[PDB]
Amino acid sequence: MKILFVAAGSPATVFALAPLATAARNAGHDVFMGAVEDMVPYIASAGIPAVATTDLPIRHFITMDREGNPVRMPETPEEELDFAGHWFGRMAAGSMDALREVTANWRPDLVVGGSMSFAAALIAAELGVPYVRQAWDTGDAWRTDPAASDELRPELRALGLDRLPDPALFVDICPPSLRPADAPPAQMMRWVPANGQRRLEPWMYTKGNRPRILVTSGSRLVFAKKTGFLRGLVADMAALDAEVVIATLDEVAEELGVRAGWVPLDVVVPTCDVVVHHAGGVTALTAMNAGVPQLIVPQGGNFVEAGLRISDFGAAITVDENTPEAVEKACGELIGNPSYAERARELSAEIAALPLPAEVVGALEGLV
Amino acid sequence: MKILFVAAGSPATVFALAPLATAARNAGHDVFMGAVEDMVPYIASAGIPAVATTDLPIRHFITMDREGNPVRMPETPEEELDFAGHWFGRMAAGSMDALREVTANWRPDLVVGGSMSFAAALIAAELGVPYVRQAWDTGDAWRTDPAASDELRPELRALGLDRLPDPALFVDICPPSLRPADAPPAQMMRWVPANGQRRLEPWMYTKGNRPRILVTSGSRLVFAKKTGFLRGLVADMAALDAEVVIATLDEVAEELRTELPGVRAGWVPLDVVVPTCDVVVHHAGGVTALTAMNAGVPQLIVPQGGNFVEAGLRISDFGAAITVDENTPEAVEKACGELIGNPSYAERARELSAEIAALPLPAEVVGALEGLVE
Ligand SMILES: Cc1cn([C@H]2C[C@H](O)[C@@H](COP(=O)(O)OP(=O)(O)O[C@@H]3C[C@@H](O)[C@H](O)[C@@H](C)C3)O2)c(=O)[nH]c1=O
Ligand SMILES: Cc1cn([C@H]2C[C@H](O)[C@@H](COP(=O)(O)OP(=O)(O)O[C@@H]3C[C@@H](O)[C@H](O)[C@@H](C)C3)O2)c(=O)[nH]c1=O
Ligand SMILES: [Mg+2]
Repeated sequence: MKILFVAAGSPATVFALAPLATAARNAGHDVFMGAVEDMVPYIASAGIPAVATTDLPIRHFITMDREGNPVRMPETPEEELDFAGHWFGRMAAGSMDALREVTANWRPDLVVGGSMSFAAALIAAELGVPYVRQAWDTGDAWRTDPAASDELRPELRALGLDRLPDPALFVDICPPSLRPADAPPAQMMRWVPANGQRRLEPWMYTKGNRPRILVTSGSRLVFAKKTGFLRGLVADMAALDAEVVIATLDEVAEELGVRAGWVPLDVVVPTCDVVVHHAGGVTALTAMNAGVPQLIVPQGGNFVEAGLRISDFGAAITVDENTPEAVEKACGELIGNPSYAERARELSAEIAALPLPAEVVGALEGLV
Repeated sequence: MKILFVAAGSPATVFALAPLATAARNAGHDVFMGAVEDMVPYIASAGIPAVATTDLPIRHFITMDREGNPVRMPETPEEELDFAGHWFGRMAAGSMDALREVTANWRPDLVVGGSMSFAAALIAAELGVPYVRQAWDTGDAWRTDPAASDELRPELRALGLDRLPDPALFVDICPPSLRPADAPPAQMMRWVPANGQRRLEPWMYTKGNRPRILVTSGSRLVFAKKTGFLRGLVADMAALDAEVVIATLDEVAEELRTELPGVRAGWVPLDVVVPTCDVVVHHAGGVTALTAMNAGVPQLIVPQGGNFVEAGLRISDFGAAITVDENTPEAVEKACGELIGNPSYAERARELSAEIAALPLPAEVVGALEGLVE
């Protein structure tokens, strides 16, 4: 069958859908994946036919409303959920014309979207084909839905809807120990990494004679360009008897004797003792899946609550970026206390026991 | 488990192994794929961790022997098999130092190689781990083995071997109707395309008001750079009531835009555009042949040497293709009209598509790889 995958505006959103898209292609299905123009090379470098959904970057949708007026940034975690629903809602609204042009010429039998790829819900409703919602992290996939429904009220009213339509199938990757009590029934799936690759050098897959700490701020150029966070973290680990690796975009690495640049996370994370990040859901999954403890230093966003569930489980520590010596103390505790790695290995075993993307293809086929 | 895939020196060799490598990664295995330095971006753009096996291109291995002496190019199809075994053998020999450095630090539990990725056979024997040979086209995977064994005699002697070791498992993609009578038993697999991708434009996935002819000379820059073949084919199709698309490397398309204006030339993901075509015209490329076969599209084979010529003749004898004895305007023009006009060719191509579709999925074949280390 013809399956249209809808990613968003960040490389992590392409990576989160690449296992199921490649599994469907491997089963003989005709698969296309859509994302913002800037993300098209990431889809192509995942080996999937790529279509552009809008020529605008995430920064356009984040900083301004539909009328082009400046949007104030969130000040609290409660504000973050509403703010995300709105900018993801705006990106979805800005993606409809290109998705209509593509699906008029190549009509999919099924549409698969990520957590906040709301244009997948809308185009599937317009086409009258089943809509599959795939969680792209261990956070609640529906966590920005009320604000997103409010943003997309004109598009939803045109379809005769009052809120975002419920998917025909919900595909979840959250391991049982991290799933909330109010989580809806789902087709579970084993998350597997599918991040951007590059020529491997021996240091990437071989551990050194010292503990290794990986530091990253994600794959979003608009947030990664704020090098202050990465320089701050590197400065806070100076006293530790540890090798520090900065995993960041190559163009950001240019501005930064510390190793900085794109290092395929799935390859390097099993050689690390700690993974330090900005509260990025897919980096969080890479660490968990490899059974590696992680330090979460939240830089806003909407994964903060889900990252606190990993911390409460004991496979991570959530600290404040602006509490002196907190990053240093937490790194020492994650390397030195074996309980963090034991809980991370427990989460790795839970992920490994979930249905394979190859088996989940059968659930997509059952819908049509 | 840790699985090392070994591609060769051409993008098509990376594409031929990418479905099984991604299926193994999708099953939770740790997968690395090796190829010549020039092919490393193709592995990475297939979403697979990439290691370089040698810094030398296929041109180095094709034109010079180990002592640096010039190698004369073959003339006959019998000569082609021996020429290929010797140059693939040289590429394999030149790949051993880097594969030893990689596998000393990342020890695989299993090694999977393409049809003529002979370094996969040697590195697996050295490590003492099972070796999986995966056919990368419908041609006989073992067709260059005697000359390859001769070339790799120093490396094989060091392992106490007289010839290339037999794989622990042979994975074949050749549909039953095209398999020779002397083909060894195999784990069959459904071939799926996994070629280099691009931003899609509507013309790539939408057919026009006229029949569409795709023309290509493959993904090897050393052979694609010979633009004469592509220019020649387009000129031979001028009288036909059909649109012509040239699928070639972008750096080769740069030369064609100043030489042949008004014709579309450049990298088109073949899996996307081939179902919109009436005919696929190629240089006798096995993976293009499979793309056409799988989409149920008739194909025109205009052999430019190589070792797929015999396997392409089997498709031609089955009736899902035509091979031309000479590259003349009259033969290319006639065979084209016959592939568009006579419905039997597409009927046969759809039969081969149904045979491929009935073979075990790459996801199921992962289980056969696991059974070898069990
Ligand atoms: C910089 C860098 C990144 N990556 C990959 C790893 C991971 O798959 C992705 C980074 O994503 P991450 O979860 O760190 O955050 P972000 O890129 O900001 O992605 C956003 C925010 C997440 O919280 C959310 O779960 C994503 C779906 C979108 O990119 C690499 O493999 N190597 C690198 O060097
Ligand atoms: C130029 C071009 C190529 N491709 C892909 C399609 C196909 O997967 C591959 C071309 O391989 P092909 O079978 O045409 O031949 P070649 O590139 O010369 O590959 C050699 C010779 C084959 O006979 C043998 O089967 C290959 C493994 C190696 O590259 C595209 O998707 N788009 C393009 O524009
Ligand atoms: Mg000899």
